[PDB]
Amino acid sequence: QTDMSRKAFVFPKESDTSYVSLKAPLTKPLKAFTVCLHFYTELSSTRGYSIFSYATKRQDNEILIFWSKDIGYSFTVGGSEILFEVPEVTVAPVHICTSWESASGIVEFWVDGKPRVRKSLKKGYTVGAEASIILGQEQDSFGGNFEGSQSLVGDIGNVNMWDFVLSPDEINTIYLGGPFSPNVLNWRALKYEVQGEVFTKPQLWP
Amino acid sequence: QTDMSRKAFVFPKESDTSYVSLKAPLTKPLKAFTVCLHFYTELSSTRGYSIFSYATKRQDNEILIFWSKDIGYSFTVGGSEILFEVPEVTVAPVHICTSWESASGIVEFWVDGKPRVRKSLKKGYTVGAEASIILGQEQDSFGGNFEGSQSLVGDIGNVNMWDFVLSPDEINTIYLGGPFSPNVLNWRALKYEVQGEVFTKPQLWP
Amino acid sequence: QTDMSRKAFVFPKESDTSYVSLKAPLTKPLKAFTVCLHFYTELSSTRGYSIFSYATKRQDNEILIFWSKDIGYSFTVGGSEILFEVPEVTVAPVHICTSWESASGIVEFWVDGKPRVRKSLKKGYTVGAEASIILGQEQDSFGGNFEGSQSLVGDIGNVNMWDFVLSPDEINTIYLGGPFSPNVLNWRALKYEVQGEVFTKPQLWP
Amino acid sequence: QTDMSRKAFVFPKESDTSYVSLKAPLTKPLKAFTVCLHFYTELSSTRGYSIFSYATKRQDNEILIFWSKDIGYSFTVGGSEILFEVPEVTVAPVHICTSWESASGIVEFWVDGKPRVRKSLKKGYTVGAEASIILGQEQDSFGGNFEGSQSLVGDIGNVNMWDFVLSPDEINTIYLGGPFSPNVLNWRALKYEVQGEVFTKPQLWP
Amino acid sequence: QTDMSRKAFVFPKESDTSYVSLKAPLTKPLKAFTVCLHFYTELSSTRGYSIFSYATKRQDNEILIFWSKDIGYSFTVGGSEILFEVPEVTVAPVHICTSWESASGIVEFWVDGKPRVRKSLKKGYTVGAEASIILGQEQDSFGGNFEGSQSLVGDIGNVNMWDFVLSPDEINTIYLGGPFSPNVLNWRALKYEVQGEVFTKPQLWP
Repeated sequence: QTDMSRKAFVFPKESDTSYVSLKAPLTKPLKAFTVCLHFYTELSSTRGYSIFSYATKRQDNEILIFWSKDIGYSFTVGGSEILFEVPEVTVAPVHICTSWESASGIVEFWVDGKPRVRKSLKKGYTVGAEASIILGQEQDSFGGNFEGSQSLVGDIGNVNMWDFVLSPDEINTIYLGGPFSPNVLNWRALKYEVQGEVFTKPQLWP
Repeated sequence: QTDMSRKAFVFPKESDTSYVSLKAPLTKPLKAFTVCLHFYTELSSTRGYSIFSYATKRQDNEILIFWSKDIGYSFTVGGSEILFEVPEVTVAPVHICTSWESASGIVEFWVDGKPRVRKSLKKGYTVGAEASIILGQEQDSFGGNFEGSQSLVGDIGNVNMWDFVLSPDEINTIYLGGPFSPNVLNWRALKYEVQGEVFTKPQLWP
Repeated sequence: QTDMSRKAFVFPKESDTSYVSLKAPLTKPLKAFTVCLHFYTELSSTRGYSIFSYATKRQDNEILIFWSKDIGYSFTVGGSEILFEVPEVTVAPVHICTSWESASGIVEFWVDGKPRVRKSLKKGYTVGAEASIILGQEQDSFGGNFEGSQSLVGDIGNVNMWDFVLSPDEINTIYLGGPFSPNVLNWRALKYEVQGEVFTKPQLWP
Repeated sequence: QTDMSRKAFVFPKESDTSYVSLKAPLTKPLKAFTVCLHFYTELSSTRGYSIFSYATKRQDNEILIFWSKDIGYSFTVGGSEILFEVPEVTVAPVHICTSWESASGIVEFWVDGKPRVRKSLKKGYTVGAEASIILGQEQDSFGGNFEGSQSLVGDIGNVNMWDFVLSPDEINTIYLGGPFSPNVLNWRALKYEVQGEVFTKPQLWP
Repeated sequence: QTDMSRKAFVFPKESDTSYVSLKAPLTKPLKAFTVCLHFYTELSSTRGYSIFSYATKRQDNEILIFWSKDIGYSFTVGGSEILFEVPEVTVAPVHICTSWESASGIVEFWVDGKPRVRKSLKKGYTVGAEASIILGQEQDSFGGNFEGSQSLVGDIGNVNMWDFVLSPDEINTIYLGGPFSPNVLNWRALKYEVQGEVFTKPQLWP
C-alpha cells in the first residue's frame, strides 16, 4: 500500500501493452458502488477510448466507463449501455463520479460536480467480486486482449471505489478534496502493478 | 403527513402507469392560487410532457402546466391556453412559480425567479375544489387515461400550493428556500399515494 | 395625490380603449425637461408601440417616445424624429431617462443608465403647457383617436417629469432609486384618471 | 486658462465650420511627445473621421490620429501612416494615449489602457513647434480647408500633451484619473477658441 | 551581468540582421531543462516565426519553440517535432514555460499557467552544451543564416533557463512573478550581446 496523494499514472504513447493492474481486497458481490477518478486527455475530439475497465470471468464489460466519439460518456453494466450526451467538449482535466444501485437500477452520473439526470439500468443484477481492474485499456477478455484504438493516452489518478451509494453532499466533498474513507479501493493506501510504458508524476489538476 | 424536505419523486422509465396521487384538504373553490415546485428533466429538447395535472369532474385540464416542444411552458386554466415562449433551453434543474387570480384574470409566471410579463386568461372563472392532483402524467379523464408521450421522466419535489396571490418579495423568499407556510398543499406535511415505478431520493438541486 | 411607490399600471389586453390620463399642474411653457419611467413589455420584437404620449392642441406628437420595430427608440419633439438604434433587444424591464433643452437643441437619451450619444433636434422651439398626457396609447388627436397596433401591452410606473436638464450624476441617482424631488409630475404625489382595462399592482422591477 | 475638469466639447451637427482652435505655449521642436484624450462617437461603423489634427506650415498632417472605416485607428507622423487594426468596434466612450520618440522611431499606442504592439515610424524626424492644433476637423491646409466627411460628430475632452515619453505606469495613472502635470497642453489650465456650433457640457465618461 | 527586471528586448522591424546573442555559463550536457519567457507579437495570425533558437554544432534545431501558422506552438528537440494545437489565438502578451526530461521523454508545455497534455519526444537523447542561443531569429546554421519570414517582430523578456524539471507549484510561482533562482540563464544577472535594430525598454506585461 503506497500513498499516491498528488500523483497520477501517465500513458504517453498510444499502445496496446502499457497498462496498470489494480487489485481490490474484495470478498463480497457488489449490490451497489460508486467510483471516482480524475483523468485528462485530448482524444475526446479524435477517437473513442476506455476510462475504467472492470472485468470478470463472465463478462469483459462488467463495468465500463467509455467515451464514444461525438456521443459522450457511455456507462455500461452487465453488458447494457446508456448514453449521457455531451454536446461540446472542453480541453481540460475532468472529474467524474458514477454510482449504481442494484435495488432500483438507478444510475447517478456526476461530471464536474454537476449531476446528470438519473436513469435506469439492469435492475436486479448482481456484480461479481472476482474482478480484474485495468486502467488505460479496454479489456475484452480476462486479463488481456487490448485494442490500440481503445487505449487511453493521458494522465489519471485519485481512483477510489466504495460499495454503497454516497449522498450528493458526499459527492460535493469528494469534489472538494475533503477527507474521505473509501472501503474497496484506496488511492491513499492503494495496491497496484505496472506494465509497459507507464510512469508516476505529480498531478496537474489542483 | 410526512416531511419530504430534501426529497423528491423519481420517474426513471417512460411509462403510462408510474404516477403519484396527491390529496388536497380542500373544501372551498379557488378564486386564486399559486403553485411552486422543482423539476428536472432532459426531455425539453425531445418531446412534450406534463409538469402538473390538476383535474376535476368537469375538465381534464382544469389546471395544466405543460411543456410543448419548440414552444415553451404552456399554462392552461379552464380549457384555455396561453404560451410563454422560451427561445433556448438549458440542461439544469428549473424552479417555477405560477399564480392566477379570478378577479382580474392576471397570470404571473415566474421561472428561475425572473418574472415573465403578466397576461390575461379566463377572467371571472371559478376553479372547483373536487380535485384529482396527479404528477408525472397528464390526465385526460378523471383519475386515469394517461399518455406515454406525455408522461414525464425525471426528478421533482417541493410542490406547494396556496389559495391567494403572493407578492414578488414572497416569490423571492420561496426561491430563497426561506421559511414559508403553504395552506393548501404542504411539502412539509404532505399527504401522498404512489403507483408503479416511483421512488424517493434526496434532491439534486440545492 | 396618491403614493404609487412600488406600484405600476397594467395593460394586459391589446386594445384601443384602455388608457390612463395624467394631469400636470403645469402653468409655464417648457424650455427644457426630462422624463423618467420604467416599462416592461415583450412586443419589442413584434410590432411598434407608444411609450409616452404628450399632446397639445397644436400637435398630436408634441413629445413622443416610440419604439419602431427593427429600429429602436424613436424620440420626437415638435413633429421631428431622430432615431437611437438598438441592434439587439433583451427581454427584461428597461429604464429610460430622456432630456431636451430649447437653448441648444441637445437631446440626452439614457437607457439602463448608459448614456447614448448626444444629438440635435428642433433648436429654438417652445413646448406648450396646454397638455394631455396619455399612457398606453399613442394619441393622434387631442384626447382620443388611439390605434390598437400602437397601444402598449405591459407594465409601467415611476413616471416622473422635471422642467430643467438634470446632470449625469442626477440620472445615476434616479437609476439608483435615491431620493429626488420632481417638480412637474410626481410619482410620489401623482394625480391620475384610469379608463378601461387598467389595474394597479406591485412593480416587478427592483 | 480655464479649468475644463469634468467638461467636454460637443459637436452635434456634421458640418465643415464648427471647430475649436487650441493654442500651445510651445517654443521648442518636439523630439518626442504623448497625447491623451477622451472621445465618444458612433460614426465608427459609418465613415471616417479625424480625432486630433496637429498641423504646421510644412505639412497638413504633421500629426493625425484618424479612424478609417473597417480598418481602425490610423496614426501618421510627417506624412507616413501605420495602421492599428481593430477587428470589431464597441459603442462606448474610448480613451486613447499615443506616444512617439524621435530617437528610436518607436510608437506606443494605448487604447482603453491595454497596450498595442510597438511599431516603427519616421526614425530621425523632427516635429516643428509652429503649430495649429484643431479638434473636430481634419485640416488639409494651414488653418482651414475642412471636410464634412472627415468632421467628427460627438463628445471629447481631457486633451493633454507632454513632450517626453511617459512610462507604462504613468499611462495607467492617466487612465486612472490620478493627479498628473502636463507641460505642453493642460486640460486643467487650458487655452482655447471656439467657432461655429460647439458647446461646453459635463462629461459623460466617468 | 545586468539586471533586466522590468525590461525587454524590442524587435520593431521585420529584418534578417537584428538579433541578440546570449551566452550561457554552461559546462555539462543537459539531461533535462525548463525554459520560461514572455513574448508579445501580432504575427500569430499572419506568418510563422521563431520564439527561441538553441543551436549547436551538430544541429541547427537542437531546441526550437516555433509558431506555425494555423497550427500553434511547435516544439522540437534533436530534430523531431510535436505539435500543440491552438484553435484560436488572442491578441495579448503570452507566457510560456516548457520542460523536457531525458529519462522519460516527457515534455511539459505550459501556456498562460494552464498545463497542456504531456507527450513523448526523443527518449534517451542528450542535448549538448556547446550552444549558441539566439533570440528574434531562427538559426539554421551555427551563428548565422537567418530568415526574414522567420524573424520575430515584437517584445520579449524574462528569459530564464534551468537544468532540471520544476514541479507544477514551481511553474505557478514563476507565473506569479515570485522569487526564484535560475541556474543556467538568469534574467536577473543576464549576459548578452545585441546586433542591429534592437532596443531596451520597460516591459508591457505586468
